[PDB]
Amino acid sequence: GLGGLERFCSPGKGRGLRALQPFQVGDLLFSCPAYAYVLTVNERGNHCEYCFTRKEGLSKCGRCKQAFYCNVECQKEDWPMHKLECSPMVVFGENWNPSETVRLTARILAKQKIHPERTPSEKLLAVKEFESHLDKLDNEKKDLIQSDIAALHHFYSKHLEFPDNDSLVVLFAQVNCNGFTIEDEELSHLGSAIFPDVALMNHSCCPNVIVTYKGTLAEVRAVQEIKPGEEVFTSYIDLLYPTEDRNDRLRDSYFFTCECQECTTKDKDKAKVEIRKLSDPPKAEAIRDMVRYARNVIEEFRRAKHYKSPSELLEICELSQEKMSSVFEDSNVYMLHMMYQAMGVCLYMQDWEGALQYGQKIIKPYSKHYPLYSLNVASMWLKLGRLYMGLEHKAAGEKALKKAIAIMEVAHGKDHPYISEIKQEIESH
Ligand SMILES: O=C1COc2c(CCNCCN(C(=O)CCNCCc3ccc(Cl)c(Cl)c3)C3CCCCC3)ccc(O)c2N1
Ligand SMILES: C[S@@+](CC[C@H](N)C(=O)[O-])C[C@H]1O[C@@H](n2cnc3c(N)ncnc32)[C@H](O)[C@@H]1O
Ligand SMILES: [Zn+2]
Ligand SMILES: [Zn+2]
Ligand SMILES: [Zn+2]
Repeated sequence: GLGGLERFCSPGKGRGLRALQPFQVGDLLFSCPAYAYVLTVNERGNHCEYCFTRKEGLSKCGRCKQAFYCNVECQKEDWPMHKLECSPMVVFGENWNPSETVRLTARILAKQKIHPERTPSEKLLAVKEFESHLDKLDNEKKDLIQSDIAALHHFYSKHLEFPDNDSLVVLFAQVNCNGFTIEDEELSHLGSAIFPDVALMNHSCCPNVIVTYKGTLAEVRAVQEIKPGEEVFTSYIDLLYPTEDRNDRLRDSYFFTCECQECTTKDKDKAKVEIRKLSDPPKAEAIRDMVRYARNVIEEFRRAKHYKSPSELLEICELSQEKMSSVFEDSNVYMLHMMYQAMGVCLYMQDWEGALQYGQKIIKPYSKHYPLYSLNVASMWLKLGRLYMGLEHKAAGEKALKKAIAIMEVAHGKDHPYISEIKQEIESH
């Protein structure tokens, strides 16, 4: 197993991870090497396919020209996994489009063939033991899994010996239940991976640990003091949202309702859905209508980013914020969601001033809605610092970068390469 920790039966939460020794804020509980991992398509050329090192001058694979490495060693070591895609990418050309879930699942199947025995990534929980929620699958989810199975056969039949369709549905469901996104210091999506021992941890909206990445290695650090006998919890979702929103997401993606202190007390719900202090106060039904409108625009915008222009996307943000502002305060989470989306569009358009304008409005309400040590808060401070630095506002940039560092020292560790980069940004000016 893992020193100072153990697998146990968590009442009403299946299997979980329990502490056997105290952990202080910032302590590393454990590390978990990726069992299977894939670099996201849009990050190719920026990070090494094998070790995820972000570097300039990465060497391109000579055959496909769509895989980049540190050197010949990273190239060689990645070959058992890269071979699943190398020739297929050149053969299918423009038609090569398997989803990231399918890409990861192909790598799980390849790893099971090469290494059927328990790996150092499975000291407490094995990939084969993963919870699937197969019995809870509705028609919509089974149809999505069937599309994924067809893409798997379509793009990965060369090297893989497929189990029956029934075993594949269990696998795709286990991957959705237990799969991780690997994010960078700005929470930008890098890829997807399987960390079996990390997937043993249950969810809480007031977590006592944070998962970070050092290349393809997952690291688990305490963000609250943990005592012997206490269960180790991480957050599976974005904690900005009120209780109902959080539980709608947990029920849909993880088939459970959270009963943590935040979900039971609903303490932060009032400030999260802050209402304007108007002479004629807004009616209860007028609030409920705006909350319904707010959830609908969030989904409308989510769809729109796939086909609308940057100006159309900014229009949706501006127009929706205007309608919401008649009922909602600026610190309200639905206002903040649109502002964050608008900042993202500005960043893409390289409208640094516009991005800074939004980020400045988001930061204080983020600090109040998120937990004490939050990667969402650290990431926003970091973006702000980088925008300030890029726009020659060095004193403001240094202050924001140091706010990011203070959180990251706890979550990523004092010695994390990301902190060394940020300190170099402060020093280089
Ligand atoms: O064990 C875990 C896993 O989740 C955690 C997370 C969430 C990170 N993973 C997010 C990426 N991801 C998903 O969210 C999959 C959810 N699928 C959406 C709805 C759905 C659910 C079930 C099925 Cl059946 C299907 Cl059809 C569709 C997947 C996208 C595809 C690649 C794999 C990840 C954070 C901290 C954690 O500690 C955990 N712990
Ligand atoms: C990644 S697994 C965590 C390990 C899991 N308990 C097991 O036995 O394999 C995610 C699943 O654990 C359960 N789970 C996680 N957190 C929970 C919580 N706070 N309350 C109830 N169930 C939870 C749900 O069934 C969820 O889909
Ligand atoms: Zn490398
Ligand atoms: Zn190649
Ligand atoms: Zn909760």
